Amino acid sequence: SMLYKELGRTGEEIPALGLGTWGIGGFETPDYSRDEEMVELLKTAIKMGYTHIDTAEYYGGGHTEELIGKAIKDFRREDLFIVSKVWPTHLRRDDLLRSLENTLKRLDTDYVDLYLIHWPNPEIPLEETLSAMAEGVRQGLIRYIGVSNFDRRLLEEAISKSQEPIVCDQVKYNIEDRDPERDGLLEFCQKNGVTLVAYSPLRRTLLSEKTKRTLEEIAKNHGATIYQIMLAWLLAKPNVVAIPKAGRVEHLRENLKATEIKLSEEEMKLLDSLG
Ligand SMILES: NC(=O)c1ccc[n+]([C@@H]2O[C@H](COP(=O)([O-])OP(=O)(O)OC[C@H]3O[C@@H](n4cnc5c(N)ncnc54)[C@H](OP(=O)(O)O)[C@@H]3O)[C@@H](O)[C@H]2O)c1
Repeated sequence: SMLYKELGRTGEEIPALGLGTWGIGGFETPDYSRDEEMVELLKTAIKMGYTHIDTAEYYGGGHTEELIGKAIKDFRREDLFIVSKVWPTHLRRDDLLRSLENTLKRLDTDYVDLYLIHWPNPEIPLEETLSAMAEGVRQGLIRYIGVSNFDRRLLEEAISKSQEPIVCDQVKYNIEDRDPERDGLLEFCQKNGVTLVAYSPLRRTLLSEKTKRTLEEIAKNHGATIYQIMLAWLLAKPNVVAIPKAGRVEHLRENLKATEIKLSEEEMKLLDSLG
């Protein structure tokens, strides 16, 4: 079953595995050809306990949110934690509020639980963007705000310009990609009450031979796959949650079992040393 962790300093616990939705209903453009299959996969994921759903206005050109919108109707809205994101072309005040409105129309819901700046746009003042996001919070359209792909220095800047708390920073983090460690970002999050949300937590399964030999030994000792070990490694870290993409039932099932793996201190030190 699903491991839960506190989001930021909110007093609220969320599933420590999110459901990644990139690819569902298309990538950069809408793909309508598998809509029924995709809605059924989303429903199955949610029923298995994947109630934290990660999406974005860019995903499937808006169509990913539309498919999520159909799938969530089989459940109680308040039981779900839905994350969306505004694309860097839309970070000026009027464009952001329009993006938010359109995201809510596609999801067919009255609010998102978490709304993220998807990527920074250096041309648009952060204070403007964050003030627009606070308008959404004040109106009840957003519960919490956060950011994505912000290094430590830009997260610090956002925190200083934001009326609302920044509850998370969603960045790439996995057994080979250690930019958040080298940047001091993970330490900063852990010391300042910010959740680090690791996307591409399996590195899209593209790993080196050296990494693979270490993971194989640990996996064997736990009767697990190398990917379950990669997830357990992230989830062992304070303030870290992960968003795998699992477009099939086998991977949904496997990744959920990873939340039960208890890595030893020496296993953690060996894994830490692979980057
Ligand atoms: N904020 C951002 O800029 C940003 C950027 C990238 C991604 N994201 C979010 O993070 C999610 C994850 O990103 P990602 O797709 O790059 O990362 P990922 O989870 O590291 O890689 C996904 C790949 O791993 C496979 N997989 C999943 N579980 C597996 C298992 N147990 N065994 C073997 N293979 C497995 C999937 O295959 P199947 O699908 O066939 O199971 C898929 O090909 C995205 O959907 C998105 O929601 C956010």
